[PDB]
Amino acid sequence: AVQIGFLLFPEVQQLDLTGPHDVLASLPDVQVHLIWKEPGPVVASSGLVLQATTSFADCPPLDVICIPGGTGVGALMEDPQALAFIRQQAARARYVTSVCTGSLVLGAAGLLQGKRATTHWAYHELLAPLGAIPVHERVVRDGNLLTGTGITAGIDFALTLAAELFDAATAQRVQLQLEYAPAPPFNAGSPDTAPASVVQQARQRAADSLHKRREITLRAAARLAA
Amino acid sequence: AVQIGFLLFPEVQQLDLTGPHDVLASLPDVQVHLIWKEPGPVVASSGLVLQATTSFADCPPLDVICIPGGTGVGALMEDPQALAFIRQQAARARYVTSVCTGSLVLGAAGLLQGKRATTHWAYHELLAPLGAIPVHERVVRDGNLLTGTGITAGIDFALTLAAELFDAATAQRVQLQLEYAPAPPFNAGSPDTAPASVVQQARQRAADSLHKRREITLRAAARLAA
Repeated sequence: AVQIGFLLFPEVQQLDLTGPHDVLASLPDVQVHLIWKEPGPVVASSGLVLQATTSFADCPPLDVICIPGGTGVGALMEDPQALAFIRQQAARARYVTSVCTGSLVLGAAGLLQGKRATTHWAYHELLAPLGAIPVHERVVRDGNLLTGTGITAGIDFALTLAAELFDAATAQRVQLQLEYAPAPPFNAGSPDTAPASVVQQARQRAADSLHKRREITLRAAARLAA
Repeated sequence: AVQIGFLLFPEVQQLDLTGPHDVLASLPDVQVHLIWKEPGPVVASSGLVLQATTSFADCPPLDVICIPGGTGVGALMEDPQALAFIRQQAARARYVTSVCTGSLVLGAAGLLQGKRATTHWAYHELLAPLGAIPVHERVVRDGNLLTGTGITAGIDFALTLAAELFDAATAQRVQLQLEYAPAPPFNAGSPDTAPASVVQQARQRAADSLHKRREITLRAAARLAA
């Protein structure tokens, strides 16, 4: 059975995780884990309560690891237990993946040094201090590393993983079974397509978080420099 | 505060619910409820454990009600307590919505009689016996009823709801904050675009479920005829 693991942490953006989870859990001969320091409840940033299924110590060796984003990323970037677990699993995983600001956690773990990567548009300036080559594309692959932008990036890249782990017909069948054919009613999902007034509002609302994450990123980078 | 409620039932397809939940929970002055017979754990069809936040009896009057789909729809189509709750809330709700096979629950509750509606492609033949006018479109509106197809239909129609409950700029801001701009790597999300061999495999895998749901639908229709 292919072993797929998602990191589940307090203040996660739950859709970053629950999207790819439901897609990948539809595949045959896959076991999906929700990993935290111990099994039990973990509260997402919206208040939705999820349940971790395994601890770091009990998690099997993973074929795919996926790091979601969310408000809670800031704490995770300075959590030595979580970062050590990610490094351990990434050493042998076939795919190391992240959604949105989850790539900042990969960066804090040292796994983006010299690698092309993306992250959420409002935090993109934090990639270079973590050693990455920043790329403004929705899905960026570099070897076995996949980083994606958008709350549903993991749905799309889960179909790519399905095709590579199994075959294209299997990925197509899952897509059809889920009737997955999105059609957003607005075209404001990128700072390059949204109205300038909307971009301003979104930037202003992220400013305090960006300021705090600049400070955290510099401390994380100092640890990588040691 | 706008009151938004999702029905959370055993064997729900969790992404049908968790997608719109995360979008709508991003809006100001919204309270989101996960409703079942009592608060506590409810297991989705993948094994993911969610937590209902309120009972039928304690749920406030809702402005938006949303019925997700999943394997568990068959039991819900003959659950008189759940159907009565849906009818009660639908009487005063500004929007009555469903994702995928959730529209079959609205049908069993009598809320599709004479109404245009859609559902998952493999179960679409079950709409007419429930009194609906079947429509093969991804989102179908009839008055205050919205039915959508696809595991992520609720993400897209949540942006429409945001624009109507608030304004277009608010919906655009949420879309940008979530960097929501999907781009599936395959084009097999409809029986009209997938390869014929894939459609066959998907149809065969749904056949037992369709057979069981034909039986349930006929009993539900008999209750509506009384």
